[PDB]
Amino acid sequence: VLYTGLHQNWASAAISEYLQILGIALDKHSVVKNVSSLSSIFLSAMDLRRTVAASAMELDEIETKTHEDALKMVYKLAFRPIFSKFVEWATTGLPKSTYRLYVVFGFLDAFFGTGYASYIVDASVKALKAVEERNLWKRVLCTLAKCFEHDQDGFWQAPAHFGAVAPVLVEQFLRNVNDVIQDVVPAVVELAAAVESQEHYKEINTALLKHLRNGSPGVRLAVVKCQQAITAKLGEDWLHLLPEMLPYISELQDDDDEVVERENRRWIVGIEEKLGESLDSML
Repeated sequence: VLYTGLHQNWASAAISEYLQILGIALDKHSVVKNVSSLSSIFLSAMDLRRTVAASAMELDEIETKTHEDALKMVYKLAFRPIFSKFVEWATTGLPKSTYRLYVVFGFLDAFFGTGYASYIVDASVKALKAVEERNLWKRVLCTLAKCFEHDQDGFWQAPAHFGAVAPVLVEQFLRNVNDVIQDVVPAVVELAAAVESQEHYKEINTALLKHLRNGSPGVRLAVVKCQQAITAKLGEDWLHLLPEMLPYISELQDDDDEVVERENRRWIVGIEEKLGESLDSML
């Protein structure tokens, strides 16, 4: 009986505690027509706060709370019908006024976790694009990998979905926190595993070659990983590269430092299965 009244009172009050209260009431509700309206108002105002003002700990906390609130409402009040509207708000959040990559992307990841793939595509694209909301980017890149395992060929790594994703990913390398790139390089592997036969090979292998040069072992582990799913994924070409790869491994051998060891070992075993004769290069 009170809820509409309580909300308006809190809005007038709108101290960050009031924002918390509003979100708290929205989730704790029996409400719906008002909850929907209230949710909208909360989003608008939070956006104003970020744009003008954007305390940091509190705001991040409120934003994190908002994401959960958004998740709560979306489930209760289906995703496909809401999605159009959801996209518009997120787009508004962009640098004119962050909620975006971190919390929003995380939410999208959750919804992600084939019918949905067409609808999802633009949003996934936004996540990749927002490099800096690095965390946001990492989450999306990670999602692509998860999509690989679930969808497979359906994922359209070989198919339709891949073409947009690969160029977004490629561009990411081209233009951006350094930490994103390693995740990017492994994703290529997952993409490859799914697609099998589709032709990014020249660009990717070359990219891997340059990367093969350093950036901590973080990059190395990632590069080895990308070669490995590429090798399995195809069960197709790559022979030319084997001599570069083993020599990549050779340099690693002299280096004396670990996580890459596991990955390098995994690749060598993979090479043996595909290539066979690669022993000669090893010896």
